[PDB]
Amino acid sequence: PELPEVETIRRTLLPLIVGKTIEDVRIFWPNIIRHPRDSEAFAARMIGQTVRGLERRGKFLKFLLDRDALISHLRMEGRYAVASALEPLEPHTHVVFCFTDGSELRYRDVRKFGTMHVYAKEEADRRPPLAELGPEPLSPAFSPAVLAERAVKTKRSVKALLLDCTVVAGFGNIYVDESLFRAGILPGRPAASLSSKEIERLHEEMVATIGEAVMHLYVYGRQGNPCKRCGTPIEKTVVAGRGTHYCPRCQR
DNA sequence: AGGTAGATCCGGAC
DNA sequence: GTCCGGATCTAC
Ligand SMILES: [Zn+2]
Repeated sequence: PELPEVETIRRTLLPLIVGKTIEDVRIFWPNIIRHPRDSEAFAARMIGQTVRGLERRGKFLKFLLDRDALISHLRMEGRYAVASALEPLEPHTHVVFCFTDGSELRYRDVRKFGTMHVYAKEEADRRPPLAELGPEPLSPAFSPAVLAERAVKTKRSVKALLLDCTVVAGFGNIYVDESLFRAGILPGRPAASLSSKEIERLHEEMVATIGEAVMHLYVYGRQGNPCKRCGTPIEKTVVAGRGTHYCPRCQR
């Protein structure tokens, strides 16, 4: 799920788990657990804690319990569901939190690619994976000045910069390509080559693109098809190690 | 020093 | 057999 989808999950999951107390934690693929390194320690420490809140930082969900925060990343295909302990689990379920009320919060992922870290609440923000995470793209902390400061300092392309989680939190491949299209900027441009005007426009489009989604595609996945704005066929290349889509007329 | 590329994890689709 | 997302860890 992309950032807007993580926000929807955050909003919808909260009322379904708040105030429930963990009675067991069952782990079917231990590699999902990244901290504590022992998945037995992970399961043991959560028992007896009640869910108090649910926050989002980039694409991370932060489950707030009594003493601990559980930091979860779903990557592309991870999903959470709340359901009865009496009913069979869905395929690819890797972690289940059992509540004292007979309900369960289940984590499933065909790709088996997500991560979970648990730390004392007060430590979560200064440890992996949240440590060093850049500002929320919809917050005033993400400003053109901040984007411009990072851009001038680097030899990397503008796409590489935007994909950097220390620059801006959880701006995925799809939103990078769409925002660069809307800003009229080629994804392979050196970030240091952007004018003040271009940086301002890019920040504007980034906020608008994410903002609209949190609250429909021009280029992503549309290679070989006409640009919706000018009719030029959309092209795909590799930039920053990623599938990268652009209109060669609209973007420069 | 520290910026930045490369390796790493996974499995459905090609 | 190779490819590919995100984000972190390793090493140039
Ligand atoms: Zn175009």
